[PDB]
Amino acid sequence: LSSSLKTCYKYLNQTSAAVIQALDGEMRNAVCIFYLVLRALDTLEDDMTISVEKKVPLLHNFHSFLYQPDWRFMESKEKDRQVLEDFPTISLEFRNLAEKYQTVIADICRRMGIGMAEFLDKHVTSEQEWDKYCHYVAGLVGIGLSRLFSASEFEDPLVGEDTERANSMGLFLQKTNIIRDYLEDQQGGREFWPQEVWSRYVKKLGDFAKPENIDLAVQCLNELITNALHHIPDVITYLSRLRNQSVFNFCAIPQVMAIATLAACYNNQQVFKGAVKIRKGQAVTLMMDATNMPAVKAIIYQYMEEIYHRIPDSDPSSSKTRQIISTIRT
Ligand SMILES: O=C(O)CO[C@@H](C(=O)O)[C@@H](OCCCCCc1ccc2ccccc2c1)C(=O)NCCCCCc1ccc2ccccc2c1
Ligand SMILES: [Mg+2]
Ligand SMILES: [Mg+2]
Repeated sequence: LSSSLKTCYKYLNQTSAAVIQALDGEMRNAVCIFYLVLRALDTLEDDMTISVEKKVPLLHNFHSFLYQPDWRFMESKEKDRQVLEDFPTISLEFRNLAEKYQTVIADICRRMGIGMAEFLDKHVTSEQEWDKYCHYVAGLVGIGLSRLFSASEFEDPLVGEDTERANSMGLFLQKTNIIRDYLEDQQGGREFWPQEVWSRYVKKLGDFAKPENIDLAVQCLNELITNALHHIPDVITYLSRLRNQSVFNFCAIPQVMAIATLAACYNNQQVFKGAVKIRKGQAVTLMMDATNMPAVKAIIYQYMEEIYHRIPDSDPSSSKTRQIISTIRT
């Protein structure tokens, strides 16, 4: 590997990785660079020290910067700011990619940037808006990855073309994350839980942090969880199609981790008191297990059974939670 490509894998290892590195053939570098490029865009987007005036063109034009050898950004106050400051090193390697991979990455960057710039302006209102936001920031990652798999010809064209299944992969992950991250987000001035949902419980999203609202908080939590569970049938469909082993593991691992994190957050008061995280050894076993459909399906079913037997009769979402788990299982 060249010096510039080695520096890219160094950033990958620091910002996320062996899963990406286990990818077969040309997929490995294409996904490494796709990661770093979208983490750079997100690093701009997350930076609350960048005025909306500055941020907008940065988001809209990011896809062009990939083609500008000397472009970097020196004003970030985020942790990962290295990928922006050394961006020329990443964009060099982007431009060293086969064109079929470059064009995938450029197109997704372009579309995510439009979508990100759209939401600087607003919080998520409806469940429809939550889906749109998640598509912009996560569904489009699924889409891009899927097209690399197909463009590299390690997977059937259908993987690259079925945008909804790929969308659903990114939505599951991103909703799981938003759900679990309630408090650290709240404490950082960020609101990502859809107002349409939380507003049926409390006057303000921040109210879920007060002890007196814990019952309502957990109810809302469970409703959102139940909402996230609707993506699982697509996740299963998506995973059932994958024929390359390294791609399978790449895709299955984050899904099984999200599944276990959701089950962990289900009906869990601790979501509103801190970060709920699966144990390291638990995570390691799931990663090692998630290597074929039968195994991934058993994992999904086991955690879904666990949620199912934990559903409170009085939870206002309890019949929906039961319906979706029933659908998944069958
Ligand atoms: O700043 C943070 O630490 C968290 O950011 C969240 C936010 O700002 O909303 C949010 O950022 C949104 C935009 C940046 C996306 C960067 C990314 C992530 C994973 C990748 C994996 C492979 C290739 C490229 C990748 C690019 C975020 O990072 N959420 C964590 C989970 C995102 C799911 C991405 C994803 C989607 C579908 C997938 C399908 C199959 C395999 C992996 C998949 C991975
Ligand atoms: Mg982020
Ligand atoms: Mg972001």
